[PDB]
Amino acid sequence: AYHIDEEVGFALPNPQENLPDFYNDWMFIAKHLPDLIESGQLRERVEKLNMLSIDHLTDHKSQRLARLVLGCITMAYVWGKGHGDVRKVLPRNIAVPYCQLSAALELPPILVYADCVLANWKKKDPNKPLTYENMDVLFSFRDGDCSKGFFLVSLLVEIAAASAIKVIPTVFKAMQMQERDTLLKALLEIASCLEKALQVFHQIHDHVNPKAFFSVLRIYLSGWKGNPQLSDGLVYEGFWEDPKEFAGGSAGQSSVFQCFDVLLGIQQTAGGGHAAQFLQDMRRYMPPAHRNFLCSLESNPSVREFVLSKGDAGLREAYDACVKALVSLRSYHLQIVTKYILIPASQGGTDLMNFLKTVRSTTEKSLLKE
Ligand code: HEM
Ligand SMILES: NS(=O)(=O)NCCNc1nonc1/C(=N/O)Nc1ccc(F)c(Br)c1
Repeated sequence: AYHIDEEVGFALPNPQENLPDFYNDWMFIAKHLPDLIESGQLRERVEKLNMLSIDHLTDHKSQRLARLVLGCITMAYVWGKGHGDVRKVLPRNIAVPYCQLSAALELPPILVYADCVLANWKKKDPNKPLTYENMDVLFSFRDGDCSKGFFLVSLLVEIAAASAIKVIPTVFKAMQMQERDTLLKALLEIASCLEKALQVFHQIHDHVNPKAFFSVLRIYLSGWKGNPQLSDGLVYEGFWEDPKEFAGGSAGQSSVFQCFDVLLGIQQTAGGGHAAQFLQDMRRYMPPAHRNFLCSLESNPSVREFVLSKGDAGLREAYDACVKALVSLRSYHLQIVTKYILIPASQGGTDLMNFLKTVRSTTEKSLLKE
């Protein structure tokens, strides 16, 4: 189908953690980024790799892991240590397989949300549940970067939203088959799961430290689109002749908030303003199956139209509980961007907050009763 798992939602079910032995020189660099970066051997070990054919990768999970491996190497190669000493050219022996692999997975050749979160995890013990304490990340950039906390908490917000996403078939079939009671329970279960996803979101304080995120990790997730340090983008040597620009990572790339915008008929990506264009641009950084899923929902009959047309105050309350849990998520998110970015910035990015406030505002405008 749309590669949406019932238990983990948009996340890659049970990611592969090991590559064929043919790729150990890739794997060795990725597993050792904190040391190799700290000493300054990282760029040297990248520039000495042979060119490895990607054709020994033979399933979606092996290719997803290879993309995560090459994507971490690329960020560590471009940004190095984080203090302005960048590289504007990606060596051929990594750029070519990376770009080839990315074309096959239909992703931009830059680290995205779906690599470093949705494929970058493992259970400690496969027979115990998906709790923080039973999980680990597969790669990190620097000692102290809080990558495990940041990646795993984002992942756990995705798994919470999965119990909501599981209900979306029920919504459209209760509409088609005119089943009012069924549609009302469905919307109320969605709001319930959206409310639990927000409480899982509070665990970002438990595991991520603002100074670590702002001054270490944020750097390795940054991109080269409208970035003054790489004003023309990145040359992917041996693959494209001219430098290319791509945006850095963001859970704007998470389909979960865009999922429920489309479902509830909230008019985010409709218009020509800068908030709509960004949200549609971020859809090019999502896995193709998830891109197609969001478009498939966009073409179905409106859930908002249905509830608005049937003079049914219980239905309207259920829809509003959904819009409200969405508004709560984005407001808490505003808070998070204040604690983890704006405050540490002071120790131009005011278009950041104007974007997020416009999206939250548009969301709360869809409420049926103020
Ligand atoms: C330290 C933690 C986080 C920070 C600092 C942060 C920051 C940001 C920033 C700066 C943007 C603007 C997009 C851009 O300029 O690239 C953004 C957008 C977004 N973020 Fe986060 N984020 C964090 C965690 C999360 C988590 C855990 C989620 C949900 C799983 C999330 C969901 C979203 C979404 C959906 C958008 C797009 C705007 C919208 O749909 O309302 N973020 N975030
Ligand atoms: N250079 S900048 O302004 O600070 N970049 C801001 C873009 N937002 C983010 N930066 O860093 N994580 C971001 C973000 N926002 O929702 N979510 C986020 C969460 C987990 C991930 F693995 C990735 Br990749 C992105």
